[PDB]
Amino acid sequence: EMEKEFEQIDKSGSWAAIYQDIRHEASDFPCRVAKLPKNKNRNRYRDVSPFDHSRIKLHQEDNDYINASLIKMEEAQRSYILTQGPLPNTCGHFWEMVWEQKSRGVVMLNRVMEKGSLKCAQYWPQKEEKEMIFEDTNLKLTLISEDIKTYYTVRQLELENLTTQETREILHFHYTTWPDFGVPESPASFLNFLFKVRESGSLSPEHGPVVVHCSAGIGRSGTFCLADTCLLLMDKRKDPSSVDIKKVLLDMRKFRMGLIQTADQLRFSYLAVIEGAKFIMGDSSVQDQWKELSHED
Ligand SMILES: O=C(O)C(=O)Nc1sc2c(c1C(=O)O)CCNC2
Repeated sequence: EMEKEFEQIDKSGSWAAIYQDIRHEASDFPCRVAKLPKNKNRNRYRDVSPFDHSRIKLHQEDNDYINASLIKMEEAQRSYILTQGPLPNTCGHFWEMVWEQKSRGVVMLNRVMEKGSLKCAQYWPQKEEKEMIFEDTNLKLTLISEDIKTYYTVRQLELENLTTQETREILHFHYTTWPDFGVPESPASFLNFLFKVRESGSLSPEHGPVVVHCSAGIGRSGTFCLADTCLLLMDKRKDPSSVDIKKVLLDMRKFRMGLIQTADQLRFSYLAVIEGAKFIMGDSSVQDQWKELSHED
């Protein structure tokens, strides 16, 4: 059981060793496209790059590079795209990828400003009447509506391909109280937000992969995706003891580096999956309890 393991870990105080053990074993694949000179201004952090094998390519002939990867979880049957916070020159490339990849949802786990720095571009419109036009990739993006809770906001955005005039509805789920290099305030408020995303349909396999990002696309995003996948794996089998969280994380780290950036975020994932297991295993009433606990209103 993950729960007995949690207890050993905690008792022996060795979250840091455990986490280091994962970092040591994580895969190392080339990121030669990321490191081409021409892409330097497409990467927010010099030490966070997409592997070549899993990177998302833009369907453009000029330069197909974006800092983004496809995390394809075979067994679980779920994929995600993990990407950094768009830069002021790659917001057009971001929405290009959303369009071409056919995603329905975008999960934003950071604020634009954190720890006194600009962690991400303001890449979506904040009022209905001031849409965004991304001229390099020839897309218009409009705020259609927004559901502001205390700790997250859900926006419906309309993405127009200005060439064909085709239009798509994207949902944006903005978690605003999860600190960089930090954890959510409680398992309940994170699980409540995760289940908002699920219930919206955006993780349905009839859509392209959901796009998940934080500032670097690895720490907060890794934590979110690990919890989601572990819960889905246990759902498929109705067998919580078959799920091995660290092994799930190593498999995700085959497709992007650095997933989960600190030992406490690893700790947090166990908490989130252990609590989430209650819902998976047939008490849906816990979902209402999460909602109340997270004071969403
Ligand atoms: O946004 C996150 O959750 C995350 O992984 N952020 C990261 S991972 C990372 C950095 C940051 C950052 O935001 O400064 C700075 C460069 N080193 C690795």
